[PDB]
Amino acid sequence: EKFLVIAGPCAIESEELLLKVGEEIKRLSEKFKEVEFVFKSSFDKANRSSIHSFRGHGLEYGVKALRKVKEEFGLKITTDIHESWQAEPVAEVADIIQIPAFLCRQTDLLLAAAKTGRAVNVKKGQFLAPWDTKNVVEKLKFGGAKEIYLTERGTTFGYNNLVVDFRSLPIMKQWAKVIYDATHSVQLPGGLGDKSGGMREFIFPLIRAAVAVGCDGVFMETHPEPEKALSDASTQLPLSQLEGIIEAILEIREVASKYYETI
Amino acid sequence: KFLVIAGPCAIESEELLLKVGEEIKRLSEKFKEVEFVFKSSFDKANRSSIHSFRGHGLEYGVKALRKVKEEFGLKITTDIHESWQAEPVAEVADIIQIPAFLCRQTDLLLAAAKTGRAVNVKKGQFLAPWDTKNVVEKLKFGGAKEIYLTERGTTFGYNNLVVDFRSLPIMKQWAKVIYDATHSVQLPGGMREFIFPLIRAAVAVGCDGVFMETHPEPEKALSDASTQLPLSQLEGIIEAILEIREVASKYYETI
Amino acid sequence: EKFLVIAGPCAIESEELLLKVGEEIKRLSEKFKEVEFVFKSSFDKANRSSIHSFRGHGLEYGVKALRKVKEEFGLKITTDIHESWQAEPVAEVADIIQIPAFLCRQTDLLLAAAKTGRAVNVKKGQFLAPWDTKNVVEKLKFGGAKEIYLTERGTTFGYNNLVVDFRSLPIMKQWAKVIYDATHSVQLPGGLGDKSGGMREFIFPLIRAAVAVGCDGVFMETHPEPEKALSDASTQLPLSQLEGIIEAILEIREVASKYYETI
Amino acid sequence: KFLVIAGPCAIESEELLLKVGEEIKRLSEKFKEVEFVFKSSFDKANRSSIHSFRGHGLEYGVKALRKVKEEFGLKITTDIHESWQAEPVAEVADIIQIPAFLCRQTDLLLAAAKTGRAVNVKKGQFLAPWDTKNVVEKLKFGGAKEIYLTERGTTFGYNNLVVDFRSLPIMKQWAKVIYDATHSVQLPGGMREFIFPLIRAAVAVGCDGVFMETHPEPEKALSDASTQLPLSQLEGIIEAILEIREVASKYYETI
Ligand SMILES: O=P(O)(O)OC[C@@H](O)[C@@H](O)[C@H](O)CO
Ligand SMILES: O=P(O)(O)OC[C@@H](O)[C@@H](O)[C@H](O)CO
Ligand SMILES: O=P(O)(O)OC[C@@H](O)[C@@H](O)[C@H](O)CO
Ligand SMILES: O=P(O)(O)OC[C@@H](O)[C@@H](O)[C@H](O)CO
Ligand SMILES: [Zn+2]
Ligand SMILES: [Zn+2]
Ligand SMILES: [Zn+2]
Ligand SMILES: [Zn+2]
Repeated sequence: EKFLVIAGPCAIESEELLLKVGEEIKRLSEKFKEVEFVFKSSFDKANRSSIHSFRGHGLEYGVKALRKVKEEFGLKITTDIHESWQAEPVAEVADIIQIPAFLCRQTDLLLAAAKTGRAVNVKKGQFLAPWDTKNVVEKLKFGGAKEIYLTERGTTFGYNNLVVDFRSLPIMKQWAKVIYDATHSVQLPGGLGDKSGGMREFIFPLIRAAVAVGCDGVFMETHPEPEKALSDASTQLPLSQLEGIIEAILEIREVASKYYETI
Repeated sequence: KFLVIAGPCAIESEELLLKVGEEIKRLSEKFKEVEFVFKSSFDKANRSSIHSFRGHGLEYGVKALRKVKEEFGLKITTDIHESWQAEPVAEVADIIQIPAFLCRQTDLLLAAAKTGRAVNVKKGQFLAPWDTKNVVEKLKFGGAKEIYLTERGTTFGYNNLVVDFRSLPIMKQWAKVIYDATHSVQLPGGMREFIFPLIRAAVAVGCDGVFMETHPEPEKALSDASTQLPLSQLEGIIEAILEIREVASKYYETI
Repeated sequence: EKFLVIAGPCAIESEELLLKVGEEIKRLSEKFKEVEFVFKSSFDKANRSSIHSFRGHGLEYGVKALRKVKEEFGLKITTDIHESWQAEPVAEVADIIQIPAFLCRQTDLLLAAAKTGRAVNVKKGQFLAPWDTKNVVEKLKFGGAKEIYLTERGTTFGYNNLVVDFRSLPIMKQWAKVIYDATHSVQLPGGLGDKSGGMREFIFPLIRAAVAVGCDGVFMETHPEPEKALSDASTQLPLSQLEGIIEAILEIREVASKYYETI
Repeated sequence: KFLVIAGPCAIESEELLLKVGEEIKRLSEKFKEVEFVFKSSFDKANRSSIHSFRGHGLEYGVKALRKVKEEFGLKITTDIHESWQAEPVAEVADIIQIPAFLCRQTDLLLAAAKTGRAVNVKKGQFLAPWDTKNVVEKLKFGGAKEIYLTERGTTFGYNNLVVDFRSLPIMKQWAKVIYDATHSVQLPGGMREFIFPLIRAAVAVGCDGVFMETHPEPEKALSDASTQLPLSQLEGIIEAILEIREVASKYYETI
């Protein structure tokens, strides 16, 4: 089956940043034809730790910026919603509607996404056990979703730290396609006080583990200059490193694939 | 004075709210040293199953809560799940409750602070005690004056919550602290036998109030059946925590 | 039933330190007659994180020093063993043989302690669930122990941190008398790298919680000048604060006692 | 070369050790790029129940292990539980294994280092990856030269272990790293279905070897029956990890 790579800047800092990343993602999609690329970027960071942190330029601007990316590069789009009313307008551009991790149990939000007819990708809550995603998928199916994804992004492990329990990949695979979030799984929740931390040195090895265990895709936040990002500056992957990372997981996926268990 | 938030988890019917409201009114008259607040949700917006009980809607709920405030003169509190609900709910709710999973949703916190009402934020199971400082700041920024942080357990492995009582003194640095005695022993996706023991610990450690879900027949509750405290046991537990508090308060640490 | 207070300096830095603490503990035992005091001190810290940390002056010296405390003040004694052969010599002075937390599953050590006829106190491993102490007690009973204690000293919670799950007190009470370790439950395992850390500001509130829930005793490491201790300098309680702490828990115990559940 | 430590959990009988030893010898001849090491415990000194199988003693055990080293010429490794056992065990063991619960017992580590043999320390379920630096230092202080750190999971709530693969690159800074594929999925006080998936992750991430308990009929094993890998599946898993390693090694990070 076609491997999915969801990537893009964490936040829509501007329509310019988007076109810049989109240009590179378009180039890679032409090279890695066995991969289905989906451009990602949040029109709003509605759950920052600090009131003083960057949130975004609003739904309107964001959707417009995303529509430009899709229009200019012919790339599929995904973005997250935070309240029910946003599902309708977002669905006009987003091929995949993403549900934030803290909101994976909010029934109305899930239902709002499902009735759009668009694919839905739920970030697994840091508080959720892998077997408890079965009910999340059931809610979506009840709401009309026909294409559902569950994203692994780490689990609460003591304070300000997340651990990735790779047993979750084969467990969740029982009810939906599984995506591994390579960048948020290494972030340190509220690590820097007013903001969260992260250890970029573990992004690559954990992503190798993910494809070796077996998943249907990977999620990676990338930025031309991470150190200047308005969000996830500690975890966003340098855009120049994207191609190499993708080639690597495709290679590991291929060699490991024959051993993937039948779920 | 010491705060006691109690009531049925979900508004199964105004009828149910009135029965519980009667007992809470009685206790209110018996324990003048305690500020009672009646609680009940008009919607369980985060049930694990799509087939579980959610409620009768915001209007029916706000109505029933009004019946309790009018008939018994008890303060009110209920939780909201999306920004638009803040204004209508503030009509009856003295304290607006923020669900644990939503403790980081900026607009919900702002929408709550804007109503002018008091705001009680349930500490997310994923949150560290010191990370609540930023939650308080959001509310202050939004105009909130009466701010509460409620301890309801922290994720400890899968389908389990542990109460790190170190959180009480830490959170007290920036807000009043409430201990949720019923949800802290729940097993995500609980054991009633631990409710009382842990509530005794909370007051021995030191908090500004306790939160307890109570139902005439928990066994029949349409929500949190395994954790709701039987109505008839409420009085005894309150008397117990007041006595322990009276003695322990002498040692509560400053700031 | 008579409440137990196990206290003393973490390590036997010298026979002088022992007599100094013993003197104060003796004074308190005369005041708090409803309390059974047991003087504690390790002849060896056999599990320090660093090879460069203080261990002790040997079994011989330690036993001799402890015997002096018992002889001079008429106080019961307790100390921990690390290998089976130590149970016999230690039992000649120790009224209670303590089993280190990391060794709570070592069958021969438990058996060695039990056959001495002395009481045995097992520190619950940071890796052990409360219901799993049932088998630890079974091993001791099998080995002949007639007086058994289980000590709560925290559970692994993420890295370098311990949390106290007070649900453990009533659970363990089903099979043995329960002791709450007020000082080790707040230590930060390997927190300072070469050594562990600790937050003394939480010692008192957590001990209040312990007696409110209900236990059969408390364990507290105390030192004349904690900042100079050769071990647990971050967690050892100043000797001058001991009396006040004890009075406080006795008061909270009394008022909470009528509500203690029948196990 | 890549290390593969395998064998039956407990020395149920020299007979059993010989059957497993035969298959491991065969694989040894088939995979010359791999250094095989035969493992088995002469005593399960930390069983949860007093009524569980421990073993036939140190002498019977050391004898059987000698039979394997002599009859098949395979290197040997077994674990010790008290200092006095180091010397006698070193007579046959090429690698002395330190139990996870005992990874902080200084005298056991020193007693092991003193034998001159290689030492493999199982990382305690209570230990952080960076805390193993001090463990290595103790061994070096004791004269140890060949030092291994084995990842076997970390306490994650009650009766559960999680493998934080970030530990591999961290521990590699000061020692060779081995991934324990069978105990990492055990449920303290496990699921065989996760053994292979996680072992694939270990090699994709990068380690110096893997540890696997194998038994002709795990179902009948007197120890770790729920986690021991069936002997017949060993070859396939080894071939699989060699292939994944071959491809992934290109990306293993330096130091
Ligand atoms: O830096 P802070 O403000 O904590 O924000 C968290 C972000 O990392 C964000 O992308 C997170 O994954 C959202 O919940
Ligand atoms: O998982 P279920 O049983 O739906 O539980 C819902 C409860 O956790 C809920 O009532 C609680 O008050 C909110 O999280
Ligand atoms: O300071 P380190 O060396 O880590 O030693 C740990 C001590 O706190 C010790 O008393 C511990 O409780 C023993 O295991
Ligand atoms: O709890 P039981 O079943 O005795 O388990 C023992 C195993 O954990 C043991 O063989 C393992 O290798 C050591 O800890
Ligand atoms: Zn992001
Ligand atoms: Zn409830
Ligand atoms: Zn100590
Ligand atoms: Zn084993």
